[PDB]
Amino acid sequence: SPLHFVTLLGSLRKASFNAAVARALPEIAPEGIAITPLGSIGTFPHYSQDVQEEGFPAPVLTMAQQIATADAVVIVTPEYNYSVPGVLKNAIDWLSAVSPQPLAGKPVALVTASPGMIGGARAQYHLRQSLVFLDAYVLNRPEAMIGQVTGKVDAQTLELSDVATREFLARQLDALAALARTLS
Amino acid sequence: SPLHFVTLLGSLRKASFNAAVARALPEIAPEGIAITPLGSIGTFPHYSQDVQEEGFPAPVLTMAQQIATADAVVIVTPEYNYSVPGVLKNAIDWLSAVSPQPLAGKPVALVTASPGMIGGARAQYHLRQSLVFLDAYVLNRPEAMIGQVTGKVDAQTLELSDVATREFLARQLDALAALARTLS
Amino acid sequence: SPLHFVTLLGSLRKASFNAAVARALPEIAPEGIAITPLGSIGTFPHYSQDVQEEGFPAPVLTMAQQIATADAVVIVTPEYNYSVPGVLKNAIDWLSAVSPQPLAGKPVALVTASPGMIGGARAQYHLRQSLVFLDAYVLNRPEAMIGQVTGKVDAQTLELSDVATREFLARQLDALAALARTLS
Amino acid sequence: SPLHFVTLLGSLRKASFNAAVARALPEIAPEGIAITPLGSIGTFPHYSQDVQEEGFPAPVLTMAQQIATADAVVIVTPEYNYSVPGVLKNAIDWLSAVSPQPLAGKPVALVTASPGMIGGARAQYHLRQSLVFLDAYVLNRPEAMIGQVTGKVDAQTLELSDVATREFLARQLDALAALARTLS
Ligand SMILES: Cc1cc2nc3c(=O)[nH]c(=O)nc-3n(C[C@H](O)[C@H](O)[C@H](O)COP(=O)(O)O)c2cc1C
Ligand SMILES: Cc1cc2nc3c(=O)[nH]c(=O)nc-3n(C[C@H](O)[C@H](O)[C@H](O)COP(=O)(O)O)c2cc1C
Ligand SMILES: Cc1cc2nc3c(=O)[nH]c(=O)nc-3n(C[C@H](O)[C@H](O)[C@H](O)COP(=O)(O)O)c2cc1C
Ligand SMILES: Cc1cc2nc3c(=O)[nH]c(=O)nc-3n(C[C@H](O)[C@H](O)[C@H](O)COP(=O)(O)O)c2cc1C
Repeated sequence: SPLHFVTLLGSLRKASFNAAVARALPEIAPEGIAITPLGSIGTFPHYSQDVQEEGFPAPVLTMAQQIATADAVVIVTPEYNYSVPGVLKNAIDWLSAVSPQPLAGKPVALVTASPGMIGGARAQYHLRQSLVFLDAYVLNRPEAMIGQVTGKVDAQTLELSDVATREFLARQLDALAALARTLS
Repeated sequence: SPLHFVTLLGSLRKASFNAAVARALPEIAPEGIAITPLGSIGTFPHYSQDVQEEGFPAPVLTMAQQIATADAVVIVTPEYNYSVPGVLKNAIDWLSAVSPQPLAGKPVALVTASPGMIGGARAQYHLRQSLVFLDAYVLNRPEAMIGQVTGKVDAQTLELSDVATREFLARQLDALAALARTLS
Repeated sequence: SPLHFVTLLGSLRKASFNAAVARALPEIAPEGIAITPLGSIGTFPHYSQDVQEEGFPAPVLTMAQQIATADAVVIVTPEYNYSVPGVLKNAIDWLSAVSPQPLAGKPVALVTASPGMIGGARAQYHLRQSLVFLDAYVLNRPEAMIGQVTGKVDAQTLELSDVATREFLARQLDALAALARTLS
Repeated sequence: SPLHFVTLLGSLRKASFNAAVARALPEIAPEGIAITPLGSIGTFPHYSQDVQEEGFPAPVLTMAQQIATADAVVIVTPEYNYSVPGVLKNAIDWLSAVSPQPLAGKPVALVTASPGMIGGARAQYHLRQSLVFLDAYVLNRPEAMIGQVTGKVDAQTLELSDVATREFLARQLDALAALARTLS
């Protein structure tokens, strides 16, 4: 039976390593899994309750409905200052205020890429804490931290070339698929 | 000898309880301490490395220089989804990329206000982790979590009326003043 | 279909409020749920790989199987120094080293109690980070933080008296029960 | 002016890599710094308020005064289950209950070692949260995470061999020394 995962990207720069990792997921997705990207978090305005009462920003509603109708979400993000990038958290913040709230009961897998060796590990646990509050089911195993990403995605092609990393993510995706089927 | 603290506000809505708490600090500041607000984090664009290379946004540079020349910073913010509001973290993110980086060696005190009983405690530790990376010296004691804030700031005047809360913050400010003098 | 939960207690003192809360769970468990206590974490020696090479202590293996054969685990602990009590973390440390590891795939609900306003919340999230590594499924909703436990447990009888708190714990158990059934 | 640091060790096994790292510190300490070990955390019984009412165990009071009279403390610990080892947290628990509490105002540097890529980083931040409550000053920079410690300690002699790692630890000590002098 087919499944549909959507990806939420936490960096906005064109040469983003995390963007490259994210773009490789539809190509990597195992059989019975289709993966499409969500809109950019950059079209979102800063969360404000004054702006929310004037009406929810359109791209917020679009992402929410895309998340709600998907079987799982894969969040692919860098780590900024030992935590999650504000831009990404601002998106999570908009989604949390949406009714009904899209991440409740939603299987989610985390992927972080970094040039350093920690591979964005610190952000993941900060992100998990937020996701607890929204009642998402976040994949425990396996965890995907991609350190030393520069030697794993080639520049000017901005493609995830590393076969080992590619295989690793493909098995994470399978583990997320087992999770969404366990809760269905 | 006089001291100068600047305040960074984490909510953007007019009726923000945290804004009310922040506005009460110059009035509450003990003798030998002057407190001024910083610019809004809402004028900041989302952090992007592509935008940074085109030049630092003006209000980012203004806030950085205001932070660098101050004796301490007081961050007054709500808690969003068990963490720090993305908008605020986006600001921290911009400041981290500034050279020289304004929060290094900077005494900082945290204040959180919330209608619930936890009083924004969860955000504070997430924020502390980010501040470690930027080498800020964050006040350990006393901690300021204002739960049940609705009964402590009156509506339509948006003023921190609570005398007990006011006194508490005034002694926190004194504790931050002792910290900035210990490291000078 | 009946279910069997086990409780893990994080405090060692006779007059523990968290213990009173734990003792109340068998009595509060809804229809179709039986809840039994685990052994004291106080019989465990400090974790050491040297003590492990010579063999797992009997009470560690006992707790491991009781956890394994149970449908869910309920952890009831105070908060020590903004984190989890070392003695309780020590028990978690012992269990994690057991093969096969008992908490893998194990539905878990957390309950924390404190005389303070925070109600042991800081401990719950630190504990959640450890439980991710052990691939346990920790109940996201509802969360049980019991603040001001002092006026919620009758003294000299050490019984959980607050009915509102009591019915609350029963709603969590039903949710934990729902989680265990979703993962079977 | 001379300074005296004490080391707190988080592992109990004879062949501990973190122990080897701790043993190297007196030898690596720059001019004007003397570093002595504290007693084993393994002599401490599990924390209990009942065991405390009958009196603080002698080795807890011993560690407390050694910490008190020392200019700084260096904590060297592995990471257990994405957090701090229970046995080490247990020692922290005992110390926090001592009056006067030894870590108040105490300059502290953290060092963690792991065979893995993460180098015990997750433990450091959990530990930082506890240390905020105890009003210790934890060195922000530089941070010492020793990953792949296996190829950095000579086997059969259990000595810290990596010179790059060794000089690194000496740069932290100088920074810890600078912090202790800024707060005198
Ligand atoms: C403001 C800022 C904060 C950062 N913080 C961290 C960090 O805390 N830990 C880390 O390993 N890398 C950190 N980095 C580096 C990023 O991991 C690296 O720039 C990465 O390539 C950015 O992600 P991207 O390529 O998808 O844009 C930070 C970078 C920036 C610009
Ligand atoms: C998106 C969002 C997330 C929130 N998350 C939390 C939370 O995690 N914990 C909490 O106590 N309150 C939370 N709140 C409630 C705020 O604490 C409350 O709205 C507060 O008044 C907002 O701060 P302000 O008054 O300064 O704007 C959240 C509110 C919003 C809109
Ligand atoms: C070593 C120690 C650390 C503590 N740390 C905290 C804490 O971080 N936060 C808190 O709210 N209470 C803290 N407490 C207070 C406990 O919540 C209180 O002792 C509680 O009654 C203990 O739980 P119990 O009754 O089940 O033994 C601490 C107590 C001790 C002895
Ligand atoms: C119970 C237990 C939990 C562990 N948890 C982690 C962990 O979370 N992260 C990690 O990188 N290593 C973990 N390890 C592996 C240790 O880093 C490894 O055993 C290390 O050599 C122990 O430090 P030591 O040599 O000083 O005793 C764990 C080991 C044990 C026994």
